[PDB]
Amino acid sequence: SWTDDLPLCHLSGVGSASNRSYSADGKGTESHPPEDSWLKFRSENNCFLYGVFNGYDGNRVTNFVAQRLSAELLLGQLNAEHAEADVRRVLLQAFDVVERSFLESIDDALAEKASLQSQLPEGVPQHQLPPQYQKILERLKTLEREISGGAMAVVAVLLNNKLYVANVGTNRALLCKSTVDGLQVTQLNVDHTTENEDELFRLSQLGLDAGKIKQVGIICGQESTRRIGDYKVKYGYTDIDLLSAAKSKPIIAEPEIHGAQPLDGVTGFLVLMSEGLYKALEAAHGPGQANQEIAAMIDTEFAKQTSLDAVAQAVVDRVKRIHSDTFASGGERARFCPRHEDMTLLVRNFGYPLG
Repeated sequence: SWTDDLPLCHLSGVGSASNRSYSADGKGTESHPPEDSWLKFRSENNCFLYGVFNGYDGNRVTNFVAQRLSAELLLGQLNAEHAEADVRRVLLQAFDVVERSFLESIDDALAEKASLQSQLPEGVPQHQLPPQYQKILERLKTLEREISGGAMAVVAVLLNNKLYVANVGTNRALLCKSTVDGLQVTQLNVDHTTENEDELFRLSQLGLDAGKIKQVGIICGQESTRRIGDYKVKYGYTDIDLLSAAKSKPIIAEPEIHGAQPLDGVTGFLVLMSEGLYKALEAAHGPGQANQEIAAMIDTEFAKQTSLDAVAQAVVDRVKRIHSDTFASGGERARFCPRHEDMTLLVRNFGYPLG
């Protein structure tokens, strides 16, 4: 709540939308609690900090990642004067701390879990388990809710018209410069997926069957090879099939910082988006060529709207309608768009004309 006190960024806007599971019934959409989250703060130093997070297994970690990353970057940890390698250190530490402190938070609760499972008979139905054991089972679920969760992240720091982008998964971060030729969409981050050869290298260097991983694509329902939290994959990776034989942690929370961009005399806008957004547009429009469309869509709405929040929200709502139309149209991509995931879109304006 100390984050509430921080001054907010007049030059940034956000648009978001909850997961929807289109019912075949027709005209009906079920939704679980949203797990994405974001972050748009200006410090005293004119050090701007943006972030879009992508939770799963609940939004506990999302909120922790945000609240803590704020404390590790917006209390003077970043200064104007810092050199490029100077800042790239402060980020690496901030993210390290976050991952260390998260796992430390749940240690007490994880130990309690171990104890209460020791009290419970192995390989047994819950409804068939006598009333005696019901109190334990509730507490194990209470605990589970508390410790469970993970989060992909993508964070951008603006410091003296230098843009640094720390990324920990599938969340994307396009820089959109409007040159004379057109709008130059250029993705600053890199998708840490099971198809990133560079990540397949790091996974191979842990003695993993990179071909099998590459084949399946998903790892416990996620395709992200880097995540913050999720004790399941940070601790019990030995119990996962694909990760059975890893020298050290297969899923890691080390950010891939990306070099400074000179935003001196640049006109354009920055796009931090979640996985859910672009993943949904591809699901309806066909693979690849997605970053492009959204960057444009924002470009369109940039003149059509009166606020960056509306500009972002405009676009998210189109992607939603595209996906929904594509389901109800009954076309060839209707099987591709039965549902979608929490969408988030943050837009930092670099002078680009609004309204």
